[PDB]
This record gives sequence, C-alpha cells and structure tokens, in this order.
Amino acid sequence: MRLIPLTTAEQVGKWAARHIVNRINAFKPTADRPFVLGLPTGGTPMTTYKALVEMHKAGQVSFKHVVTFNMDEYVGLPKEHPESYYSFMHRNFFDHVDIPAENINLLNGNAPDIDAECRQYEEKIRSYGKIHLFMGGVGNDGHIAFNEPASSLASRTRIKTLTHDTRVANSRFFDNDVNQVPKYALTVGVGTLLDAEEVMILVLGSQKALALQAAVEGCVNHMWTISCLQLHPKAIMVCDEPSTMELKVKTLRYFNELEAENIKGL
Ligand SMILES: CC(=O)N[C@@H](CO)[C@@H](O)[C@H](O)[C@@H](O)COP(=O)(O)O
Ligand SMILES: CC(=O)N[C@@H]1[C@@H](O)[C@H](O)[C@@H](COP(=O)(O)O)O[C@@H]1O
Repeated sequence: MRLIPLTTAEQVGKWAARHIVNRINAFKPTADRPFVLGLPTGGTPMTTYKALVEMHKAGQVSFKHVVTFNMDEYVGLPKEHPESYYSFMHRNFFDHVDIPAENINLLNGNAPDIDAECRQYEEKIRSYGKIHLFMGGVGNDGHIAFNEPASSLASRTRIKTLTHDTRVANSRFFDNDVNQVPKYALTVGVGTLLDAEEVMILVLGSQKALALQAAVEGCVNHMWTISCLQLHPKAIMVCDEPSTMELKVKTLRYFNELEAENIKGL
C-alpha cells in the first residue's frame, strides 16, 4: 500500500485531483475505450471535487470519455432531495464538467426491485470491463462505502442496513436529526471494490485516526472493512495530519521518506 502523509484537507484534495488527472491523461481514453472512474460522496471528497473542477476549467482534463460509477445511495430518499447522493454528485461535480449524461451511473435507491437493481449495476460495470480507479473515503467505524462492520470481504453490490453510529454521523446533513437519516443504503461490495484496478482512499481528521490505524497497522477483518485494502495490489491512502495520530512513529517515518518527492511536490 502507499500512504501519502499531507498536512491539510486542501493538500489532500489537490494531491488526489492531480492523481486522477494524470491517470486519465496517461490512459488516453476514447469512445471505444473510456476511462472508468468510481466516485464517493460526503464531506471527505469536497476539496477533491473542487480541485477537479478547477483543473477542468483550466483545460487540463476532459471527462468526455470518462464513465463514472458511484459507491452508494440511500434507499427510499427522493432523488430530488438535496441530501440524496444523486443531488450531491450533480451539484458538486457533474454540473460543472463536460461529462456526457450517458456516461453517468448511479444506484437507484427507489428501485421497486432492489436485488434486480443491484445485479444490473454489477452487470453495467462488467460490460465496461473494470473500474480503473475507485476513489472513496472511510467511516469512523472503518466502513468502506456502506460496507458496515461484519460485512463479507467478498461481498457484491447489495442493500445494507446502516449502523446507529453511521446514522448519527450522517445526521449533520439531515439537520442534526438521526430520525431523518435513512436506515438503508444500496452499496457496492468489498469484492466489487477489490476488483477495481486502483483504489484511492481519502482520510481527513482526527475522527478517522482509529480507522486509519486499523487499515494500516491492523489485521484483515470484516469489522473494519477498510482493512481489505491490505489485499489489494494497488491501494493508496491520502491523509491529512490529524488522521495520522494513532500510527507508530516508525510507520509514519517510513511513508514520509517514501513520498517526500511526491508531495514536495509543492
Ligand atoms: C459524517 C461521517 O463522517 N460519518 C461516517 C462515519 O461513520 C460515515 O457515515 C460515512 O458514510 C463515511 O464514508 C465517511 O465519509 P465522510 O466522513 O462524510 O467524508
Ligand atoms: C521506489 C519504491 O519503493 N516504489 C514502490 C512501489 O514499487 C510500490 O508498489 C509501492 C508499495 O506498495 P506495495 O508493496 O503494496 O506494492 O511503494 C512505492 O511506490
């Protein structure tokens, strides 16, 4: 695994944005051979979305031949609701870039047949072949997407029941009312994520320090699903400073030596 120890959320956003752009440009995608990008929502990726839009506006990237898949979506939330992940993605990314609407893939949280919806999402991914870069965040409890504690490490896209802890955490988007937060979500699986060619996780804040420790210094286990990255051939974690507080000195020391040139940098 690579760990990129930066200082602020701003640096993290610029580092990740720059990584995605370079991956896309080196790939040279066409209509027959699009670049496949997996995307998350939430507080974490904000500075990344900001930086991505800037670089596009500056003419450093085109998303004309980029296909996107989102990780997850709330069940039973109207698509029009501003806190749905559909709304989040358009408001913060799709509205500002040159990506064709046929290239956008999102889970339908109001599908009448949930199993069929989840299965088709997996078929859609397979029809492209592979996701080239999946970007995500990590939960306080270590969840990757909505793969909550005790989710199978070989899971596929399916419905999951949100932990009480996850609902409390997300209630900041539902006017600090836990009761307003949906109980269920449609989510890609751990197996689904492991099938991506490259996985990049953004880690911000001291609230994520235990999760980062579990991911980096902990053992493989299904309580902290983020630990699946230890099994991935090409995983990257991009971190701010307070998120690194729970690591051993020698661990952080190692990654600082490793990445000094790739962050400094600036
Ligand atoms: C609001 C938040 O941080 N809650 C977390 C922790 O359990 C969780 O609900 C999220 O879905 C998780 O992916 C974290 O992403 P963000 O902290 O919103 O960037
Ligand atoms: C000069 C150098 O050390 N290069 C390595 C690279 O080969 C590697 O893959 C990654 C470690 O991750 P890995 O052990 O999971 O492949 O770190 C570095 O970027």
